[PDB]
Amino acid sequence: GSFTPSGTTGTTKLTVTEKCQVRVGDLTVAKTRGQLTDAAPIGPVTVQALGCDARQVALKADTDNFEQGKFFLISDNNRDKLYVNIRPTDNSAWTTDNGVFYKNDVGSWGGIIGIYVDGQQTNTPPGNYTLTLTGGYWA
Amino acid sequence: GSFTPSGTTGTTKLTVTEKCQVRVGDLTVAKTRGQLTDAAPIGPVTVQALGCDARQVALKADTDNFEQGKFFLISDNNRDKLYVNIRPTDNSAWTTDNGVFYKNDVGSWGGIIGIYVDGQQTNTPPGNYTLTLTGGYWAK
Amino acid sequence: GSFTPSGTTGTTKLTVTEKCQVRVGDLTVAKTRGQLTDAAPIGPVTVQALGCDARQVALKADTDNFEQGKFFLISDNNRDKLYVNIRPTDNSAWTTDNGVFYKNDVGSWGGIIGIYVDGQQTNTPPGNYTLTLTGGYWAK
Repeated sequence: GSFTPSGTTGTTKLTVTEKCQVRVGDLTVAKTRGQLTDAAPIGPVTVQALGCDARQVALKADTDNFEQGKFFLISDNNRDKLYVNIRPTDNSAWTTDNGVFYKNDVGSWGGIIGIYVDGQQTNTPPGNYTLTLTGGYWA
Repeated sequence: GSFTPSGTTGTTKLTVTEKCQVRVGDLTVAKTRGQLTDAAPIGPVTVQALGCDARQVALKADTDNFEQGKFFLISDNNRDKLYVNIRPTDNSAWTTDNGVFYKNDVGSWGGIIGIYVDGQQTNTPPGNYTLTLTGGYWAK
Repeated sequence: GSFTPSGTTGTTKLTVTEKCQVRVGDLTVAKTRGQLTDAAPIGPVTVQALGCDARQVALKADTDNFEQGKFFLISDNNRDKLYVNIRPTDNSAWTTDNGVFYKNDVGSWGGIIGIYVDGQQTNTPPGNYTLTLTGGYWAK
């Protein structure tokens, strides 16, 4: 099948720091690299489909947020990666296919996707990281 | 005539989708392409001029948002256009000149500019569209 | 010594206009060029350090925001500078070193850094100016 973009885009942001951490300006979600242990939560992403009674709901990551079957937040330097797993909170069945995370069943799903650290990465370089997901459907 | 940039910039954004629409994250302005009917409102843009008692208030569209006396929101990839009309909500008269929408008389105008779909465009490709307007003043 | 980025980034923005000023869309920080008098405030920057009991808290300006021990907001096109002084409100001692503004003492400082116009610059060209500061620490 293939992804058809049809929806809005959610960006999950995380600033990764060392132990001595200097917050400058507006409050922003930050973690020290020591907090990037396996399964550590990064954040939730709300998803609400409508008009999808006969389509499989899908999310597509930006090109700089995936490599084959793996997802990652990408540093603002465009290089450094923070690998993550993406999981619905209702434990419904989804499939990953080259940047696309799509629901196995048709229907206008409403849910919450959690983004978690995939494998211990406590040596991740400091930086401002982002994962960008766009709604659509899989056919 | 010429436009002098002097003010701030308003960005009008719209995400166009198909009927099966998947909203991800925070609520943002989205429409299905079927909702892109003639005169459908894209959004308001508030304008307030100060110190322009002797100048003609003006809004300049970004280069990528105008051509041939026509304004349009443009997709993120610069390819796809969504043509619009730009209209103040009061009785005031304005002129379009090469990407600049300027008021026909001088004065520190304040008001609401509506951006509307110009001609039914229900086949617009899904994507993120933007129209950027910068305040300033115009003169011949 | 040298700077280690470790913290979040604060962006200070200002739109400079002429006397006839046309605000478009949401309110943003704007000043006429005539308001760019000596020491005119551009804005505050809240700073809170944690885990730095043994390091010197530091802010590093983007490469396009510093020169010759001078800091400045820069216009969108990277040409026009608006020189500023950066000063903590508690008048603690800090040092400037090639784009880094670091605290002379060690410790997890919590404070407010004010950004102010350095010398009257009432001829600054209208445009959008930005100063970007990143949190980290200085080490010898």
